[PDB]
Amino acid sequence: SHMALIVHLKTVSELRGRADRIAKVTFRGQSFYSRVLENCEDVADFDETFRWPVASSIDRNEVLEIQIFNYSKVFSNKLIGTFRMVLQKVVEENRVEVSDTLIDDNNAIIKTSLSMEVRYQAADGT
Ligand SMILES: [Mg+2]
Repeated sequence: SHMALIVHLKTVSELRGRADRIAKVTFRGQSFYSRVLENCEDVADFDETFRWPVASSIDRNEVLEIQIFNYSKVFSNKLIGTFRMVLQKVVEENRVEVSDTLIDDNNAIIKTSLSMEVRYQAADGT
C-alpha cells in the first residue's frame, strides 16, 4: 500500500554520568522527540518507534539522523552525540538492524552507542 519509514529506537548505552535523557530523530526535515527518560545512568532504554509516511519513494542517498541530549527542565538541551546513516540498505533489504557509536561535534567517535531497527515497509503491516 502506502509506504512508511519506521524507526524503532531501542537503547542508548555507555552514557556518561547521570541525567535525564532525550532523543531526537529526523527524516526529510521532519523531527520527532522521544519522551524524556528521567534520572538515567549508563543505559537509556528509549524503546520508542517513529514513523514517516512516504508519498512515493525513498532514494539511496537520503539520510536518517539521530541526536541524543541531556535534558533538564529549566536548561537548554545539551547535545551528547549524533548518528547519521544513508538509507541505501534499508531501501534494498526493507529492514536493517543498527548497532553503532555516536559521533561528536568534532567528528570524533565517542563510546556512547545506539541500538535501533530501521524499516521501509507498507504502513498497514502489508
Ligand atoms: Mg513506541
